[PDB]
Amino acid sequence: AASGSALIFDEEMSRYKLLWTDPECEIEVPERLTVSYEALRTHGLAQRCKAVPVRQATEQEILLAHSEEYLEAVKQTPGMNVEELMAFSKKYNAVYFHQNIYHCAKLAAGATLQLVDSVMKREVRNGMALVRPPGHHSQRSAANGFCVFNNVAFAALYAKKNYNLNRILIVDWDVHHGQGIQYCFEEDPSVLYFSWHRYEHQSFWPNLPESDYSSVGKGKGSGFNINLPWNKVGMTNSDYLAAFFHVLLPVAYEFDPELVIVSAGFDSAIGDPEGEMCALPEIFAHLTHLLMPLAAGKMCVVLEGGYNLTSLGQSVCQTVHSLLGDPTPRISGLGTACDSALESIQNVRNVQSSYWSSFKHLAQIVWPEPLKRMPASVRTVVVPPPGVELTLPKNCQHSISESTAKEVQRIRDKHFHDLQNILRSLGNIISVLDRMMRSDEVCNGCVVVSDLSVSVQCALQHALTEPAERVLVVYVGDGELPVKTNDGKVFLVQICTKETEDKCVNRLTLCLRGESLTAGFMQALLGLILPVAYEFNPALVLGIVEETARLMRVWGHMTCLIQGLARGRMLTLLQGYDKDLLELTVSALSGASISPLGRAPKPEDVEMMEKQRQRLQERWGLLRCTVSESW
Ligand SMILES: O=C(NO)c1ccc(Cn2cc(CCO)c3ccccc32)cc1
Ligand SMILES: [K+]
Ligand SMILES: [K+]
Ligand SMILES: [Zn+2]
Repeated sequence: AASGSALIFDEEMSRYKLLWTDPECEIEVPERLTVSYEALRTHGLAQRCKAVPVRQATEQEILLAHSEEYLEAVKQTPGMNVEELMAFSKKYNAVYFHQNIYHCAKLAAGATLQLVDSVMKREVRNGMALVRPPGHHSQRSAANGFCVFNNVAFAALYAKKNYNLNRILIVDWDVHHGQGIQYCFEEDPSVLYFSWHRYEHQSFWPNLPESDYSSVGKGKGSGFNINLPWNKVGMTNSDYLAAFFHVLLPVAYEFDPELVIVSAGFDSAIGDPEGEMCALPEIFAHLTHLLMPLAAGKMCVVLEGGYNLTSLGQSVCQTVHSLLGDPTPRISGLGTACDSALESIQNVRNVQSSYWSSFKHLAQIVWPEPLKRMPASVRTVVVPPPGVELTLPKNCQHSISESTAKEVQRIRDKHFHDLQNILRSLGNIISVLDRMMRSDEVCNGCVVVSDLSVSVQCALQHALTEPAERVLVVYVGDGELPVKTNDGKVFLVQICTKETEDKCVNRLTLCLRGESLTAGFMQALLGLILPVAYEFNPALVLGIVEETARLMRVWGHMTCLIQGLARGRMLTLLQGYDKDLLELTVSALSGASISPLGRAPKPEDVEMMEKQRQRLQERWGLLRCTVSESW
């Protein structure tokens, strides 16, 4: 029922700055804040967001995560002169203090709680807080690495206290390790902390052994801390996506968080002087998009680092875009994660195995600019059986031109000599694909259909000439859809009930063994289907479901995540009217929140799945989550 996206920001937080020479802190400037809001303003995004005001955090809230004696000593800094401010800062590592910083720290904190409250009160669906100073390095009795108070720690503690939450997921995709967040929730199994970070075998700041993958939490919270150390600079989109598909997402969907909070720092992005990675801003559209099916979309993005005043704004804009539901940009050039990343991913997956199901089976600069993401006027066209009419969210619509109608005549004579109300299915399929591929008006659609074969063929062939350079086809059924995969412009994902050994590397054919069937599907969706689809980079996704064929629990999740491919251009062909299935498909297509899920897959199922990884990862390297054996 919740709508919109909150943007919490206030120019006051840029009214503190470093007052002495120190090359460690020079990079953390007020302009980081004004650049990112200005970038949100320029692209129409901030205007499209519910502005929620900033508040100060109360002392009672600050004591949730900080010690009175630390709070007392910081409380004294607004009265310090500059010589005194330098001395107080030297008691800490990589942090400076300013007469206004205690003020803005309470604002950065309070802005986060505001965001937590807005999201949790259903007043918005998600949101983002542009704040200074950052939080994730801050610890219970010290400032650290530009942080005074742990803004994201507050949010989770505060949502625990005030909304009685049991399961919070913090995703820290900053390039630095959020050690303050690890410390704070180390023994807490209700807060699941994932952080990737530049490590370089402990030689990169903050130089902590606890920053390594060996740290999994302590006491009753072991398994709820997940460190992914990058041991080389220059990580790429393919590395980041591998991290999500083979570590974070599999754990995150199993955890089923009741709320997701992001330490969104963008020093993890190409051009950042500190992070020195190579991921494009566009990756952050997908980072965000891949987590939105969690917690019914209740996601609180919070700003940490990011220091290239140009790499910064672009990644902010990509995050808010996806928060607002705008189409994700296609990521091209994806492939294998580099070997150092495969090493880290391999190790972290292995030490975590004793605690998670998806892994349990292994224990036996100058860049280009990010285009523009025009939101679609009518996001989702719907085409129910003739006569039947349904209730559609405001961004949906129903059904034919003469030009369209002759082409059906054309196709009839050439390919289907024996021809009713199917030449309506065919007629709409064309106009929806025409509306999708031609105009950026309709974005995706769904069409209920009678004959499978005539309709899928006409759909796929009309798409290949649209032009769609490549079509990803995902079919839930047991037949053999007339989809030739010789040319390599078509990849096919078949989810059937009968084992059917695939021969070649442009089909992926899974046969699951019934209670198991949901948790089996999700591991395969995150482990196999999403990595291949993302490497393939289709221009259009073709969804198909057979009348005959427990895939009412997962279709929403798959319909949501598969829209990260193909600018969100999916066309779903449902055989047979099913009020709940159509309503669910249209809901996911149109952008609604996906309701959460909740039994670990059968061992025969994990076994079949990595048969398919083995058979396919030489071609589709984003499938890999171990270092390659070298002959
Ligand atoms: O963004 C952050 N955390 O989220 C963050 C960023 C940097 C620092 C401390 N530091 C400062 C520099 C100056 C070079 O330009 C430097 C260089 C190498 C390693 C460490 C370095 C703390 C936190
Ligand atoms: K991080
Ligand atoms: K924890
Ligand atoms: Zn950082």
